[PDB]
Amino acid sequence: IVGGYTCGANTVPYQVSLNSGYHFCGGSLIDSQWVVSAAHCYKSGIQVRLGEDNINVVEGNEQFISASKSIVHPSYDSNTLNNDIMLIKLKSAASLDSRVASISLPTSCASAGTQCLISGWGNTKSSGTSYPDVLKCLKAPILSDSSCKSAYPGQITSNMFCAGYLEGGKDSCQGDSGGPVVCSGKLQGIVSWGSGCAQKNKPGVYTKVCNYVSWIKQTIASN
Repeated sequence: IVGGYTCGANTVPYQVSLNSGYHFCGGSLIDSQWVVSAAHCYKSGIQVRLGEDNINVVEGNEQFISASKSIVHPSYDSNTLNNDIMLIKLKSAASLDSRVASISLPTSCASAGTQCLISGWGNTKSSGTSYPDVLKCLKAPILSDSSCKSAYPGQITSNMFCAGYLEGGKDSCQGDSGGPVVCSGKLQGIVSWGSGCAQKNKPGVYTKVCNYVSWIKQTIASN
């Protein structure tokens, strides 16, 4: 997250960290035993870290749970990043409280203009590199359909949307991938891709979660 603020410890209670020995992706908790992330964050051997702020210190509210199975979206295309979404089941149910809670799936897609919260432990610099230990937050609007397509000609599909600032300076970045875009108390997006970070005219692109509700709910009822 570039141009963001320190969220505050456990104030994004649905944010999770995917650790394979180090944090590499973000995710969102959607129930006691299921996490949603970005398919391009898939790897064998994941541990899900819940209740994290500082990801290099044990502060007393963490739950570390191993993944029992991962399910990449059937139609994920890793060359164009369409359907960049995956599901992770946890080996045991998380214990939910005020500091570890799930976020709600949308019933309706969110419109352009809507202000959302984006969070993660990715790089905080637009040029060069500096990774924060504590979670960072950014409020950003969903951009029009049109604007998103003219910023990335030929690359935006019906399952992506852009959010951020076309003036630059505020954006998601490397290490934020798979993390939540929450708008009016629900999960509208997943940090998926962009062109550098916080460049003029190139806003971050997110997986449109509203298009996948049906698939998630069918998948978690049978697995």
